[PDB]
Amino acid sequence: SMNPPPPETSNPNKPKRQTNQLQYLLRVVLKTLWKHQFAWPFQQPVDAVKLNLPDYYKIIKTPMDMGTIKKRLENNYYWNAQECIQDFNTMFTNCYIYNKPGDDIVLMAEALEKLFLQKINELPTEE
Ligand SMILES: CCOc1cc(C(=O)N2CCC(N3CCN(C)CC3)CC2)ccc1Nc1ncc2c(n1)N(C1CCCC1)c1ccccc1C(=O)N2C
Ligand SMILES: CCOc1cc(C(=O)N2CCC(N3CCN(C)CC3)CC2)ccc1Nc1ncc2c(n1)N(C1CCCC1)c1ccccc1C(=O)N2C
Ligand SMILES: CCOc1cc(C(=O)N2CCC(N3CCN(C)CC3)CC2)ccc1Nc1ncc2c(n1)N(C1CCCC1)c1ccccc1C(=O)N2C
Repeated sequence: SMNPPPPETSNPNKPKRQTNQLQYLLRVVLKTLWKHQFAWPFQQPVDAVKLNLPDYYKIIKTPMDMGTIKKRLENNYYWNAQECIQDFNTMFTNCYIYNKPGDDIVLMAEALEKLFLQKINELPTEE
């Protein structure tokens, strides 16, 4: 049918702060996941029209992708790291909800999720 608009990435009304955990999410976590061999399906919103997936946004009501996460980090959209971590987790969960277990895209998401969790384990202390 029609794609929804992409998620909001800037909000001038939200308060802003720069923290070492948010800097780490952008400069280490997002950077490492972006370069992974399986990252390319997750680098932009699902274009359900072009990909012939008419029921995608009937099922997935909280879409998320790493292009949006990158922009949110750049625009200081997040006040804390947990908000950004939730967005990565939403991205993976959407893939698991929509696709059959064991599909190619699920294996790709599972590999990215494993790497993501390894990097979140090394999240620096707030300081
Ligand atoms: C920016 C580029 O975008 C994409 C491009 C191409 C592409 O090169 N061609 C080539 C082969 C084509 N033929 C048609 C006949 N056919 C039986 C075989 C394939 C299709 C179009 C494919 C998928 C893309 N983009 C995507 N974005 C999120 C997802 C996503 N694909 N996959 C795929 C990525 C690789 C494995 C699955 C999903 C596919 C279906 C449902 C959900 C999801 C999903 O969850 N995600 C996250
Ligand atoms: C947009 C759709 O995308 C793909 C679809 C399918 C597919 O049949 N499903 C998967 C989705 C299934 N749903 C899941 C949700 N549920 C509710 C309903 C059921 C239905 C059927 C397979 C591969 C895809 N996407 C792809 N994108 C680039 C590549 C690519 N496949 N191929 C294959 C395309 C055909 C030959 C090989 C590659 C495979 C391995 C390595 C590289 C490449 C490669 O080079 N390219 C360019
Ligand atoms: C070197 C092996 O290679 C692959 C193997 C297999 C595989 O299990 N077979 C196939 C061979 C079978 N023999 C052959 C004859 N013999 C006598 C008996 C056994 C056994 C079973 C699947 C995909 C492969 N190769 C791949 N190359 C890039 C990509 C890629 N798969 N994935 C998948 C890998 C895991 C996650 C998804 C992609 C899939 C769809 C779209 C894009 C991409 C993508 O982005 N990349 C980077």
